[PDB]
Amino acid sequence: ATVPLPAEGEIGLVHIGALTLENGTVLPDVTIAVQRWGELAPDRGNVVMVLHALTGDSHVTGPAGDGHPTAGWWDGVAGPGAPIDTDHWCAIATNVLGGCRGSTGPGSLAPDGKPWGSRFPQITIRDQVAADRAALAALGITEVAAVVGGSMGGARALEWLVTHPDDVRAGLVLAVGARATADQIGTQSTQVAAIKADPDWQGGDYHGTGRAPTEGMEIARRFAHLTYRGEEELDDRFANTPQDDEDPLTGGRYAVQSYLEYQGGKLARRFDPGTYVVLSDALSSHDVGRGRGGVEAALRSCPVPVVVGGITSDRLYPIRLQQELAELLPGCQGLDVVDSIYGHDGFLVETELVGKLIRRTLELAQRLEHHHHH
Amino acid sequence: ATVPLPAEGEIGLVHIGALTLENGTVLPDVTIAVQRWGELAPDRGNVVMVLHALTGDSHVTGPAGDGHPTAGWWDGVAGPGAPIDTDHWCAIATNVLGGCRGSTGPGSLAPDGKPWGSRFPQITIRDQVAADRAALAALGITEVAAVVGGSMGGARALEWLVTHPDDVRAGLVLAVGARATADQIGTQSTQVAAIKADPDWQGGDYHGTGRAPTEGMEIARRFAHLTYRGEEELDDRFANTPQDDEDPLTGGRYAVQSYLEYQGGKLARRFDPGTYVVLSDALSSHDVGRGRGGVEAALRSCPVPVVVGGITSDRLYPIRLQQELAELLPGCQGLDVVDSIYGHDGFLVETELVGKLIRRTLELAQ
Repeated sequence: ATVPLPAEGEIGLVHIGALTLENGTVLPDVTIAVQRWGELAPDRGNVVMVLHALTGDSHVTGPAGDGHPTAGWWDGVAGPGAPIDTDHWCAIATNVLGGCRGSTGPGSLAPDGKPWGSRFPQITIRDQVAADRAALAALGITEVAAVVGGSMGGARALEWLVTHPDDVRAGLVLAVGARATADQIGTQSTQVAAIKADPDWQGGDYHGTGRAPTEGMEIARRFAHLTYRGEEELDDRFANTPQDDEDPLTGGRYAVQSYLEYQGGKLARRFDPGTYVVLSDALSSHDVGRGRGGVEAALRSCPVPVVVGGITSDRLYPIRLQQELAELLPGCQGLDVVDSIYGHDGFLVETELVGKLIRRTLELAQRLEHHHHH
Repeated sequence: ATVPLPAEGEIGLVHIGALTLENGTVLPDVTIAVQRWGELAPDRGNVVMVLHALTGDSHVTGPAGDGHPTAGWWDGVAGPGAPIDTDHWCAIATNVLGGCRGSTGPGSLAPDGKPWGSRFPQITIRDQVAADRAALAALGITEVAAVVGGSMGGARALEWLVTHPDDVRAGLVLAVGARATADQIGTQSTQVAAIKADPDWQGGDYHGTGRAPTEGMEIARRFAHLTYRGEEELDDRFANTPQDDEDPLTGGRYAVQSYLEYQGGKLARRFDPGTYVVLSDALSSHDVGRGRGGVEAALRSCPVPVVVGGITSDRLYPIRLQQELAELLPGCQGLDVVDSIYGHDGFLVETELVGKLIRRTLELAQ
């Protein structure tokens, strides 16, 4: 029968069984990790699906501890009277398919008892939607009030809206495009190449060997982190200043260099290289128009009310992409600009501005749910 | 007598002896590779110094031939009636100090008979200007009519102008800033880290071992190439299209990915990883304000007539940097805006527009 939600804030492991993927590969025995905040309404009409980005997980909000290395990636967003007001909403977040924080990914054990590793299938954003839909269906949830996400989570949100418009009332699509761009695929494929160059990659079958391509993932993450920054803010913050008392003229580090090294290290302590590869390839696959007559036709026939957010200084998902989403989606009233110096990472750091987009999306979803009968 | 200029199109190797570098290290027995086009005037007053960028060399112009597997990196810029009209001007280009195409760099032999490798000193843009000036002096040339360069070549030109305003009549500073930015240092230092991560780096001492960190340099060059592109143009050219008949949904390549792999490979066939490291660190060192009371003081101090060019779509040296240079250099009449979709690589691709800015610069030199 249907499986119960985990206790508030705790990890629930939802076993959804075999999943047929977009490329025709069957992935057996999938598990999706779930966290939720807020009660499920008796009519199951109050679900807000919170969709994490590349290195995110199900830990949207709350402090570090009890298996979580840091505070939630959107800490503060869900709570009483918060942008996701848990007095009304049931905020659910999964660990994405391919992930390394409780869901089936390359580190997970294949039927042969060895990690998937190099055997892990190519997945798409659509596969990530399909796995989350199945996890919800196993929890007895067939309709969602809203999908919300930034970055890779915006790609997930947008595919969810386009693929299942009859089963979502509204969405927030923040800091993403309709499809991966040449520059996104370029950086993503080159980050992947930096991981695969690392001799400890062992063809993707390093899991359980005691060696891992952390060094190559640290290089990938340093390049990705630059794509996430606002150029002007980064120069205002570090300029060409040396790190502490080091002397770059005789081989010491610059402050921005030391910072990037620290970012690489932080990721290597919490995140799996193989997951980085799989999710980076799923981002390169992003294309809402595939099999749907292209991006313009796919977005123009999607009727879902949508808040489209774009960040002025974003270098990875530049604001022209969100202007295109806002023009093509008929349920978008106009682009909501996030006026920020913090680049793409504004989707995480501009808590007040992002929280206002979320609250607008959910006020809209509540009005539509009052008129939606199921 | 002076060291003779090489015959038009041939490489001359100019031995300048020891160089005291900015960090105090003395680099012994330096050789600078030189090429020139056009006659040196009887008064030695008609030299136009052409300053190459990160992966350039002395081969400014001319076809692929013996000793040059590809066309000049600024092919057509110098020649009869060309933007550097060699009927009137003597175009000279070095291989930069730290380079791998004839000049002393990491691959060159140290006094101890082994490649410099990990013993190669950290050099600055100012050290590159000092090496070029010493090579010109050995050839009997103590002043130049103009310095021209884009990118790292722009940093070399700017330091030349600010350091030696009495010894240059005009300059072109194209697609660079007054100092390295946090983003430039971030990508430069991470590109270097990709090379050093490669187990064939061998601490910098791979030269002559039969192994080289080409894989790490190919990674570094793929990321650098993206910094050189205009985002919109790159998406217009490749979008998310697959490479030929490959299927990215089952592990195939995208067209942009295949193109980047190709760019990496091309550099691996012609360029030394150790040179990449040394010159990337020289770029991170770039700061015309150092020891001069900061960038604004240093630029305001320089009275030389200067054409400052910036590319509207440049993602690596964004145009705010060239607006700063244009505002502060008193010899600059305004920012020359190169309205181009081709990003930073515009400094190489926009030959007609770059040629126009070179003609303006040589008008100021007269």
